[PDB]
Amino acid sequence: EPIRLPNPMIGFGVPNEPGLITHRSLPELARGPPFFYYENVALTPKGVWETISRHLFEIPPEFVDSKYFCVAARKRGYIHNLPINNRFQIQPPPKYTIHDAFPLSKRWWPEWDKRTKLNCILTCTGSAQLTNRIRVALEPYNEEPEPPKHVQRYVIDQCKKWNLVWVGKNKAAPLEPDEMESILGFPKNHTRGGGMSRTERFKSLGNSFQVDTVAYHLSVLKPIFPHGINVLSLFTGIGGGEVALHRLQIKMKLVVSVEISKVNRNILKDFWEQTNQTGELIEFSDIQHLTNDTIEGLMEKYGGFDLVIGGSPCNNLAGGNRVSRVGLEGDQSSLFFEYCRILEVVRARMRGS
DNA sequence: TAAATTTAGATTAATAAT
DNA sequence: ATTATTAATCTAAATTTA
Ligand SMILES: Nc1ncnc2c1ncn2[C@@H]1O[C@H](CSCC[C@H](N)C(=O)O)[C@@H](O)[C@H]1O
Repeated sequence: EPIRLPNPMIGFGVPNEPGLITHRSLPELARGPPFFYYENVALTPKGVWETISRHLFEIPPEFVDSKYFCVAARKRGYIHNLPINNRFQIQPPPKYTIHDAFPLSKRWWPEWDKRTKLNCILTCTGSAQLTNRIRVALEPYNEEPEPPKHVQRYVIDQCKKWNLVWVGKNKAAPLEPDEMESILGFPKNHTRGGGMSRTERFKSLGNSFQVDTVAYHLSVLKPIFPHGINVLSLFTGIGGGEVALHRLQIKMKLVVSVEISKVNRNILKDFWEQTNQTGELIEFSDIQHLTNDTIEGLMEKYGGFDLVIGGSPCNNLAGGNRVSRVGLEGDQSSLFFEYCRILEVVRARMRGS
């Protein structure tokens, strides 16, 4: 039977909403150690999440929209073997509505733009010609109290399609890097250093975790590991899970990071340094060159991996991909199985057989 | 030569309408 | 209920700036 997305997309329960569930039946092959956490986009081509679940011990995915955790939607799926009781959110939560997240937008927001939430944060922002086209479309009716509904359709559909916010007289501009940084739960300028360019900043932010959601999911580890954890971070990026564990005050004794982008690794090393992390950070580039024996040796040296967290590329799954949305076997999304390979190695030592 | 700026629809799920 | 519509969507790549 096909996997059907839950409506509402509250997963096993979100804060301030009904429907919390504290118990879950997990397959025996799914039991830890290690605890593992896999994330990807929910809106994939057909049959993708079924294959991911089949390769991850048949764990039914938890489908969560981060719009219950911040101002911007993020319909993601997470497969894990974590306990689902005693979850708690990191404090303080991000601003929930557009009115609170963008305090100056009052001055420019139109009454007919009835948006309360922003759409998903992607790696492609609206173009300046888009802002100028909306400005030119609405200027003729400046002296009129409200433009007729036929242009309202166009402008509202463009604002939703490109996730624009009102900043000037008739200016609907996309989000700025620090804006999506705060919305995605990262501290200010978390991705500003390391010689990363603005374009690379956008691409890395669009591809990242919403820290509050992942932290709500990972909070159950705090009572389990009083003296810190060993982390295997696959497809680390700008370090979503690391920031989440940092906000959860869960000591990260060791982090083996695997991330091919050098500016991403520099951002992770920066975050490690500016937060004065006591533990050790090890960085790897290509997961395809990470050998099974390297994983086994690292485990023997440090004592296994308490948690294996990652999100393989959603490249060939995202609906925004025009040319190469070929599914799980795409050149980049297929790296998912790489994840599964390293996970098995870890399991081979912690539970064995 | 790195950045930034354009230049490009399709696939499903959700919702409304038979 | 079967199905029309409405809607959301962690992008790729070819130019052009600077
Ligand atoms: N072959 C490979 N080996 C290691 N990492 C890879 C890879 N191919 C792609 N990646 C990386 O995998 C990442 C997935 S995006 C996940 C990062 C996000 N900040 C998060 O916290 O989850 C991308 O940053 C991409 O650069």
